Amino acid sequence: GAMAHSKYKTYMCRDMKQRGGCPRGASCTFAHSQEELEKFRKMNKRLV
Repeated sequence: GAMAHSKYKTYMCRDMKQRGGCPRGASCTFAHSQEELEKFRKMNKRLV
């Protein structure tokens, strides 16, 4: 039961494991590693 039906900010670039040289902001949404995925909280817990 995910928080939202869409997973745009919760994207992952597994290609980083082998391949490389790709835009993070494009689709990776500044989230190439699971650690960065935590930033997804910014969507829910926002103060602005």
